[PDB]
Amino acid sequence: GMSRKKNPSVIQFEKAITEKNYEAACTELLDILNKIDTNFGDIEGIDFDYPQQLETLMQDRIVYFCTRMSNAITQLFCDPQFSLSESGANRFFVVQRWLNLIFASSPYINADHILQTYNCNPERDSIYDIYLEPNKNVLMKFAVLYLPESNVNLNLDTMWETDKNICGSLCFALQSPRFIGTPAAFSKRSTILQWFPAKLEQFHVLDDLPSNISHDVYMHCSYDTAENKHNVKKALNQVIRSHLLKCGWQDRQITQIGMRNGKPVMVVVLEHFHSSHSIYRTHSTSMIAAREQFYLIGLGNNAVDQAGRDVFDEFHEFDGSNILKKLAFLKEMCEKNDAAVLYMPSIGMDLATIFVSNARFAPIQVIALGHPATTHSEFIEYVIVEDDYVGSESCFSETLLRLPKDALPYVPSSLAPTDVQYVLRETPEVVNIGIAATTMKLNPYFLETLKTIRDRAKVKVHFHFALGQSIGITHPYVARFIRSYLGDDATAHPHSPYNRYLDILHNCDMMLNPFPFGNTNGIIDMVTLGLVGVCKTGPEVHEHIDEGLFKRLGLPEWLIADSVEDYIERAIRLAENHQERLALRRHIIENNGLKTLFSGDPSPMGKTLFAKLTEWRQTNGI
Ligand SMILES: O=c1ccn([C@@H]2O[C@H](COP(=O)(O)OP(=O)(O)O[C@H]3O[C@H](CO)[C@@H](O)[C@H](O)[C@H]3F)[C@@H](O)[C@H]2O)c(=O)[nH]1
Repeated sequence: GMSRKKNPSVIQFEKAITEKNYEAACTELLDILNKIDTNFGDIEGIDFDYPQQLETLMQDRIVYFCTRMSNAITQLFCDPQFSLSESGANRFFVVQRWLNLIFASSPYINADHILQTYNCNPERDSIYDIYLEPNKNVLMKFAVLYLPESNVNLNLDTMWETDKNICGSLCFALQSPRFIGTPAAFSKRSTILQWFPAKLEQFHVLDDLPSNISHDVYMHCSYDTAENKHNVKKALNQVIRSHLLKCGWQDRQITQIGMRNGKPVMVVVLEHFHSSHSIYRTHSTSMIAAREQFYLIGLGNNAVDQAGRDVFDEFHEFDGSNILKKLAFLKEMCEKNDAAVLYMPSIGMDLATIFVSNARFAPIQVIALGHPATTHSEFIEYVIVEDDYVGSESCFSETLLRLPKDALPYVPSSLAPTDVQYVLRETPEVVNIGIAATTMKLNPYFLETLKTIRDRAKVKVHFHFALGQSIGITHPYVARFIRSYLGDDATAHPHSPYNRYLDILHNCDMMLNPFPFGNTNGIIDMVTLGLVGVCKTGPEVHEHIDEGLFKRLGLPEWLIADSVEDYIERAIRLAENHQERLALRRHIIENNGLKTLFSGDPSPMGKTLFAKLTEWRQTNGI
């Protein structure tokens, strides 16, 4: 084959380690992990030999890969000759989420075997305690392999006093994975969310942290269960803001209000906007309905297809990866239009958007809930959101512009099936239960809750998990996590193409929604197949969307659960009462609630926002 760049090689990596060329070794290692990061856990285009038996057995080949990569890393890190640079460590923290999987999808589970070689204290109380010689080289080796699935004891105060920078870097790393679900991982992260924000405020800059997974940090805290999970977002905002000013940022000066073709100018900063992404399917209709009230400049990237740019009076490309340049291009774009309104429909998916959220480009800066969590940023005034999707407003630092239920009509996907065949099984022997859930939405409570349902159900149940983001080397880890709760009563399906995903669900007799962070598109998917399921509701928007959307689709209120314990009774009831279940499905199939989502009056967004530029003009003047 001919190709753009040389593939990373397990063999090169192995050579390096034999030759005790540590520099090459770290390099090959870093290049492997990066490539895996780029492919979301897929290992195609990593070079390694392997027994022919594994040619057609992908899951087995993956495990084989992870085991073999584990062993090489072991041979390397237990070398006491091996000196890790700070830069070196910093780069590893960025890809620690992938290091975790090298071990966790291997039979070895974690790298605690490597940690044990660093202990220097033969007279210690518990094996779970590693005592280190007081030099920095070995501390960084230790931190780097302090993986989510570690059983080794670490105390944050102790560590934080030893080296703020490392301790912070590791806390970043442990919030970074898209699957933080196992008791060991979820508990490491729970603790960090309570302990770290205080310590994070104290940073002036991102210079000494793994800057490149910052956005993962920001997004992922919404998947804990703590009332106050979002606190780390405040602390991070401050650091980013601080880091922005040290770069020589001047907040844009609010003077005039440029008009175009009558209407004032709205700048829309986009993260992941293709007509295929759900950010379009939800928040594109409301954006066009605001061109009658405003003039829309949309700033996205190359990736955005034609149909995506056509939702703007005009669309500009962001010029590359450099954040400061991205902000320069946005400042001049807002000065040149004395722009009135900055709208970001998603904030979190791109780091540069979080930097934007901590500066002044417009007198009315608004977000929506492409990622449904507050920002804890002072430079963000309002949040667009459908009214039936709201729990407590106290969950948000901003002010909630609560729109009617129809204000945000969804454009369906043009992969959506039209000939769908329906499967209402009467008196099935095993009630097959589907769970549409990306990996971020799995945790010990949810899996404990499913274990309980299975134990208590008076009927046989099998869980099929359709696991968005469980790709490549992620999956064996995840599948095991599920087996650890449900043994032979669950199947864990990898990330699949859409039609295949639907085939998995179409095979179920009902579905269950994860909590705390619930589903949206998964419920469209649910009714699309003519199914009913259960969900939880809660104060946070990502808890409550489910409640709302159920109601909007004309499913009854008993399928909605305030407590974990409610969830169980309802789940069981719906698995037990076959005749009830089918009656509810027959309801939904005939009363096609779905088509009502593509219905609605999309104007309210632009109106409510003009109404605020009105109120803003009159309190300040122009
Ligand atoms: O094996 C699989 C599993 C799922 N899918 C499909 O992936 C889609 C992603 O939405 P899904 O409900 O899975 O995740 P969700 O949290 O809603 O993601 C959106 O909301 C997220 C909130 O931040 C946002 O990050 C994200 O971009 C949004 F999509 C959904 O249509 C599934 O039908 C698939 O094709 N194959």
